Amino acid sequence: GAPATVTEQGEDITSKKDRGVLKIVKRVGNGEETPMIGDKVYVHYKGKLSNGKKFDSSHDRNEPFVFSLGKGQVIKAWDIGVATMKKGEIAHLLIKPEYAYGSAGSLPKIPSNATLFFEIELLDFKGE
Ligand SMILES: COc1cc([C@@H](C(=O)N2CCCC[C@H]2C(=O)OCc2cnn(C)c2)C2CCCCC2)cc(OC)c1OC
Repeated sequence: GAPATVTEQGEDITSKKDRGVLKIVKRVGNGEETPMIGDKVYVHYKGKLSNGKKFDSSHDRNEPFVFSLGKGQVIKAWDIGVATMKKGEIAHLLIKPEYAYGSAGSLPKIPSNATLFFEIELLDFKGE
């Protein structure tokens, strides 16, 4: 399914080239502009453990998920990944534990050493 496709075909968008954050563009966005650190960003997303034991959606409250980019308000893989996206874009990310919740995890919700998968739609981004 979606996670395996990203494993075998996804682009490694880490600085370190450690395959910690892999990305496939599923729908192309508008213009050339991607968000800057500190930009207010607006998304819709679905996410899951790659196990599939826990699943999560902004769609399951009909209201976009909003955060300031590059401030570590979200896991590192999102600050990396959403920074590569254009307004209108839909992307898939597959994320190793080092760029998500690590060896500590986030119990009881996220186990130790969990791999995560997200589908993300970048709706909009606005300056600080
Ligand atoms: C551990 O707590 C939670 C985790 C999650 C889900 C998750 O991992 N994310 C949610 C969207 C942004 C990326 C990432 C994250 O940075 O989340 C921490 C967080 C949430 N709100 N803010 C501002 C930052 C998980 C959920 C299980 C399936 C895999 C993704 C969502 C949470 O609540 C909606 C959450 O509780 C706070």
